[PDB]
Amino acid sequence: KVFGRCELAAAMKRHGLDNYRGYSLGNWVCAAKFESNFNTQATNRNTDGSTDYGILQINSRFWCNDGRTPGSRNLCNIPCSALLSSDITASVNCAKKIVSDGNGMNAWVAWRNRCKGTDVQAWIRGCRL
Repeated sequence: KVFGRCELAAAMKRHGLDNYRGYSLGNWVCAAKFESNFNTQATNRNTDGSTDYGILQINSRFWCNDGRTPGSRNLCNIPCSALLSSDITASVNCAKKIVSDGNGMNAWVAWRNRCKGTDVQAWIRGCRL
């Protein structure tokens, strides 16, 4: 499912991400835009052999089980395929854990390079929230 900007904003807010761990909604929407272009089915493979999955591009080396990333962890305790669903609950539950891990949103490389320090408020402009 390719989410619409405001559509996602609403879903994220509903799932308790606005101001989660001190990060305003604009940060979460900007991170999704740059990580997957709002596509829940996005997948990207890394050189280490791990893969990133979904809307938030969560990594198989540490967060989910994809059965093909030897010696990796499954901190979110879910199969990576669960992160590709049209329903973002699993992706959100897992993101909450990641963001609380010590590095904040820096865990998302697109966030650090394209969202961090920008006017993230722009990503929620005109949305009925």
